[PDB]
Amino acid sequence: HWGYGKHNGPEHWHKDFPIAKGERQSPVDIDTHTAKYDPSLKPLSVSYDQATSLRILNNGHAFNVEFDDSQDKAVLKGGPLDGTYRLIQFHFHWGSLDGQGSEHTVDKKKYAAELHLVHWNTKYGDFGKAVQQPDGLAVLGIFLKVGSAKPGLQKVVDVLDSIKTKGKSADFTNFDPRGLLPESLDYWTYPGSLTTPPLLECITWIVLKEPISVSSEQVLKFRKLNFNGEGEPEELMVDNWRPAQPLKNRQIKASFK
Ligand SMILES: [Zn+2]
Repeated sequence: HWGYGKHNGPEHWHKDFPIAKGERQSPVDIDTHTAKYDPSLKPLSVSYDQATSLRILNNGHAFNVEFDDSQDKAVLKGGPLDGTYRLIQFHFHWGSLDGQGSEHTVDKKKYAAELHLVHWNTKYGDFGKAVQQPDGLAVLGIFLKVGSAKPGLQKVVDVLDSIKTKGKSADFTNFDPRGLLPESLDYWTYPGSLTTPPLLECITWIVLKEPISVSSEQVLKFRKLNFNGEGEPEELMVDNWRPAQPLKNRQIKASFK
């Protein structure tokens, strides 16, 4: 099945998921000089005060911090979005070394990792229906660089030992995702896709310009996770990122001048 290895990685995905070569695939390189300020964008609204985290799961390709999305508790609105999008989970993509890991790139620069807060459009009722629609998901993407520790990330890092292998989960209640946001909400936006199979072209991407800083020790702990299940030969969970895909007939818009 698909993964990030030599024999099942991103360059193979198109065989099972032909949309991999589609017209609005993600991630992309963000060329900062070509992105155009769009005065029509409305202010972005990240409302996470009532967020209810539940569980953290190693799914074999990342770890997901899952939220109660059975009501409007943690929602993304505004910006390029019409309507209300409910937070369902966040996860990261990261590298084997600090010089790679992000999916989006900025003027071809790769960051050490990239955080994805995944939200679905409530007008479609459930996540499974939303992913079948061109405006079904909104993902807030945030770059991670290595430097000072991110205090609001530490509760995540410290539970990783308990979900080392594929299929393991742990209770993860009362986690506040506001502690993972940078100061500025300046962003780039474009229409794209899931970056993992099934690669559905259902996402409005909102990628923040300002990275957050995490420490070397924090990202080292990401890299101790395993793609494999318990008892199986160890395959460190690293380089679980898809590279930049052709922009094709798309324009990246900036929220800032
Ligand atoms: Zn992702």
